[PDB]
Amino acid sequence: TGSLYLWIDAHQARVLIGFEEDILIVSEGKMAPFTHDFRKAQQRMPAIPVNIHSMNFTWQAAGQAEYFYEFLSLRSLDKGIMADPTVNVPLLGTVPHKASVVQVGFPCLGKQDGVAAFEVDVIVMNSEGNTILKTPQNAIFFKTCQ
Amino acid sequence: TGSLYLWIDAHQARVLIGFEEDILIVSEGKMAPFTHDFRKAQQRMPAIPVNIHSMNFTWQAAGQAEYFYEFLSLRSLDKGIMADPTVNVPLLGTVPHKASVVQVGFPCLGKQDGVAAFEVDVIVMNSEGNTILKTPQNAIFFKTCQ
Ligand SMILES: CCCCCCCCCCCCCCCC(=O)OC[C@H](COP(=O)([O-])OCC[N+](C)(C)C)OC(=O)CCCCCCCCCCCCCCC
Ligand SMILES: CCCCCCCCCCCCCCCC(=O)OC[C@H](COP(=O)([O-])OCC[N+](C)(C)C)OC(=O)CCCCCCCCCCCCCCC
Ligand SMILES: *[C@@H]1O[C@H](CO)[C@@H](O)[C@H](O)[C@H]1NC(C)=O
Ligand SMILES: *[C@@H]1O[C@H](CO)[C@@H](O)[C@H](O)[C@H]1NC(C)=O
Repeated sequence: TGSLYLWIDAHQARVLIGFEEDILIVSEGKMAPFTHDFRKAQQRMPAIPVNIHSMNFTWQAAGQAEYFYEFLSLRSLDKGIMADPTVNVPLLGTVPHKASVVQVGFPCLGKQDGVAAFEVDVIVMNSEGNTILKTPQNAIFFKTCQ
Repeated sequence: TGSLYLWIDAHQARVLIGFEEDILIVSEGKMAPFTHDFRKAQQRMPAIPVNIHSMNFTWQAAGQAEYFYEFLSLRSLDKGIMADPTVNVPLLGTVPHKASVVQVGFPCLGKQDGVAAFEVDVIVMNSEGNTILKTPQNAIFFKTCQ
């Protein structure tokens, strides 16, 4: 079975949706069932509130197999409202064996007000160079800036 | 300055060309000057002899920076003479900090006789996901099979 995990820790989840419980995105190298019908899932995703400037994701490659991630696109679609989203990790790297936090930042410029559309396109490859996991095609996320 | 190195060790070089001296291919992340005019370099490259079944390449990422390699193509163009070239490393991985040997195998089938054309297309990427080194475009190598 797969060894990859991606989740939002209970504390971060509490700050985001009010419920203090881990939000599983990938478990044992498999996308969580709520993400399969992605367009339906995006409707239950509100625009990231003004109080949140960054979000903590936790990931791990829990076994002996090596996995490589790559951020293909970190792009704001409303550059006048928010600058490009950021990550505190190199764009290309290894998924760590020890569970580690990736901080995704949403840099509202303050020179305007509104909701900024943005992309976080990431892929995970195995040691054969095959893409085994990735941000659903054409996924768009939103950040409320004031 | 760069930290990547790729070379053919003096012992392997002796077996291949008769001269016992390291053959530098990449030094400090830069392609060796003999490879710049690649078509001229390929003329000084004879078809790998019948006595050699595999070749040892030595590589290292000598610094703190992480580098990722990927074998994009390991392909025989004469499948009736030689099967696809092989490597004893995963197709996608990290360039090791400790100098390590990659064994490239040339599996002559023995069901025929002649010279087999083949490709070894490899890329090296930095932590930003940019290709910084790669097999020269359209490079072709040859293996004498009997
Ligand atoms: C560090 C990478 C972050 C890569 C992704 C970075 C995207 C950055 C955008 C952040 C926006 C996320 C929050 C959206 C606003 C919000 O409040 O949404 C809550 C959501 C949906 O969760 P929910 O509303 O709870 O839905 C029900 C699921 N239950 C309840 C059953 C657990 O909570 C979420 O589930 C958020 C999901 C965001 C990710 C969707 C898919 C990404 C898949 C990438 C796969 C490749 C990587 C695999 C790695 C092993
Ligand atoms: C493990 C990867 C092997 C990746 C490449 C695998 C290719 C497999 C094909 C093997 C065929 C190589 C032998 C050809 C037959 C032969 O006898 O050639 C000798 C050659 C040329 O060397 P020379 O004849 O000595 O030329 C003069 C150079 N002086 C003398 C100044 C040092 O000796 C050679 O220099 C061989 C050069 C073969 C490689 C050419 C370019 C590859 C660049 C890849 C860059 C990306 C990777 C960077 C990594 C940090
Ligand atoms: C995000 O992680 C950082 C570093 O561990 C921590 O300082 C911060 O409190 C975390 N945020 C939330 C909302 O849990
Ligand atoms: C290639 O490397 C292997 C493993 O270290 C060794 O057994 C073999 O003798 C080497 N070949 C040459 C020609 O040096």
